[PDB]
Amino acid sequence: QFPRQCATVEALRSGMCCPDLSPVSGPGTDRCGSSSGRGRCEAVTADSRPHSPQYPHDGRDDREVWPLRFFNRTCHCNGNFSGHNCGTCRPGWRGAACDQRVLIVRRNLLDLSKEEKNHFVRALDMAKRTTHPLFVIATRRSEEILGPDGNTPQFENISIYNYFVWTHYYSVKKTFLGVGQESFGEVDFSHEGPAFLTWHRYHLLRLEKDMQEMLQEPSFSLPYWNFATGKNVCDICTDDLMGSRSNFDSTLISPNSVFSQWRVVCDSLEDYDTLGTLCNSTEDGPIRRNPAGNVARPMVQRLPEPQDVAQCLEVGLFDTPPFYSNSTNSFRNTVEGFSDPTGKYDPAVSSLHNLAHLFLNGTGGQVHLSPNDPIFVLLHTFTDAVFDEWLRRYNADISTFPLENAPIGHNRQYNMVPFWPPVTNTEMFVTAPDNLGYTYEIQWPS
Ligand SMILES: *[C@@H]1O[C@H](CO[C@@H]2O[C@@H](C)[C@@H](O)[C@@H](O)[C@@H]2O)[C@@H](O[C@@H]2O[C@H](CO)[C@@H](O)[C@H](O)[C@H]2NC(C)=O)[C@H](O)[C@H]1NC(C)=O
Ligand SMILES: *[C@@H]1O[C@H](CO)[C@@H](O)[C@H](O)[C@H]1NC(C)=O
Ligand SMILES: *[C@@H]1O[C@H](CO)[C@@H](O)[C@H](O)[C@H]1NC(C)=O
Ligand SMILES: *[C@@H]1O[C@H](CO)[C@@H](O)[C@H](O)[C@H]1NC(C)=O
Ligand SMILES: *[C@@H]1O[C@H](CO)[C@@H](O)[C@H](O)[C@H]1NC(C)=O
Ligand SMILES: N[C@@H](Cn1ccc(=O)c(O)c1)C(=O)O
Ligand SMILES: [Zn+2]
Ligand SMILES: [Zn+2]
Ligand SMILES: [Zn+2]
Repeated sequence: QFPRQCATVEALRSGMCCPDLSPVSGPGTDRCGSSSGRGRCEAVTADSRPHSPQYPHDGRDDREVWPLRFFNRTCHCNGNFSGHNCGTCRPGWRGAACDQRVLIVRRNLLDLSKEEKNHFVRALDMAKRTTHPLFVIATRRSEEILGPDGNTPQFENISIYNYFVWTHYYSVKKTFLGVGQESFGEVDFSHEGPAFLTWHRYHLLRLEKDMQEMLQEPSFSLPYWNFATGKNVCDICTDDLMGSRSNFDSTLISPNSVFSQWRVVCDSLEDYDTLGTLCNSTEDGPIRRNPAGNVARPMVQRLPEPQDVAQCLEVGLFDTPPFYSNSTNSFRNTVEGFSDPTGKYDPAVSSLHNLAHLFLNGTGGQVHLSPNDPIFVLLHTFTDAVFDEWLRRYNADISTFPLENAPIGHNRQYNMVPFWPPVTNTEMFVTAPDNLGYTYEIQWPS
């Protein structure tokens, strides 16, 4: 979403989000750090290819051709510099000149020392309560973004972790068609299409980086949850990790865990989809969670089996037509969970990543809310670990990731909504250890 210095009347009217870095001659003198060698303001590269006919409302939705409905000028950073104003480094690099390589290791949450488990839980809690130093979130769509008097940008500060929740919400929300009109819901810029794995990869990378700067710990890494154990239970739902079941309410988190104190954002869909507003930073109810608790649906009362992971890593084409939730023999769709681990599509199956979500029977099972439950982080670093092993094994074969006719948001060169600066799926479609400064300490079934 947008840097606070671009969430201004001047910046939105200009269409330029190219903030200063260290201006020593007055405002606008070091845009993108162009005084040093760090970058320059330039025109936005956005995808103009066609999308699937599934979305019929071209011209109605601020997320189309991201980010041109807000800005047509951005920073492009030189070399291994990065960031909204080219003041930081690309993933895997540090130092004033972005020339010292780092490689952080993402580990199984269960393998961490007692002090590392407690350090991770507290870091997450700190992110829930700490204002994001860079990004603010829109509470209204572009037509109303400048406020009633036209001079009051409709943005709020938001914590580090709630920003992580908000961008996921924004990527899946419905297209508002107007008061009286029913919002359009056959659209999802981060699921049910090829961009699912690259989108969620950046999502994790952005939270990880934000927590490193919040902690001043360059090497801090996000753990993962191996949910492919075939278990009846959630083995990370203990009070030293993520929280156990409350004994006073089967659907709440134990009061002995800090997560029972969390209050969710973005749980007012009926307001957003009838008044055309957006999720803001005001929190509401508690996390609801009830592992295996969906008696109405026995298929989602057990977690994937270890053999589900091995099977899906044998699917060698990243994605297949129609590049949607009903694709067959698509690794993307298999690991996402709409096909079975062998690639066979079945409207009645949920497996792997989808199954782990549904197994929570709660806040984590609803796509517009699920990052509110911090299991989401661990569930998706695991999905990313699977994705990374695929990248290794099939040599990052981006060839079946379609350039056009995907569901909207999912063309290969689409800028992943709503990340800032603009970042394509392509930039994420690389093996992490050589290209993104992280790797997984994990071994696969065989
Ligand atoms: C690049 O953007 C400028 C600024 O326009 C804004 O960009 C988007 C947020 C979009 O929502 C526009 O409505 C915003 O106005 C464009 O310059 C303006 O263009 C509009 C009509 O397009 C015109 O009425 C204004 O007079 C222009 N204002 C200024 C300060 O020039 C510019 O045309 C865009 N260039 C592109 C898209 O190639
Ligand atoms: C954002 O937070 C700043 C402090 O970082 C505070 O001064 C202000 O209330 C907020 N500004 C906007 C535009 O939301
Ligand atoms: C934030 O969202 C809630 C729920 O829709 C809403 O009632 C409230 O008015 C919103 N706040 C702002 C400032 O729009
Ligand atoms: C949880 O499962 C029950 C049935 O056992 C179902 O009625 C309810 O909708 C589910 N809730 C969520 C959030 O999945
Ligand atoms: C997948 O779903 C779309 C939209 O419902 C449909 O047009 C397409 O034919 C489906 N493909 C299948 C079921 O193979
Ligand atoms: N919608 C999916 C389940 N699901 C729920 C929450 C999510 O975040 C997600 O990514 C997927 C399904 O129908 O199986
Ligand atoms: Zn350039
Ligand atoms: Zn998701
Ligand atoms: Zn998910």
